[PDB]
Amino acid sequence: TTQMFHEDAAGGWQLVAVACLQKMMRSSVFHMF
Repeated sequence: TTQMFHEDAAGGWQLVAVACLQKMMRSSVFHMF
């Protein structure tokens, strides 16, 4: 689901792609702790 078709403001069919704690809680250091 990297990209999806969606109507834009004008024209269409653009196919666009698709917080410290959020960045840290995937860290391996947190898992070790």
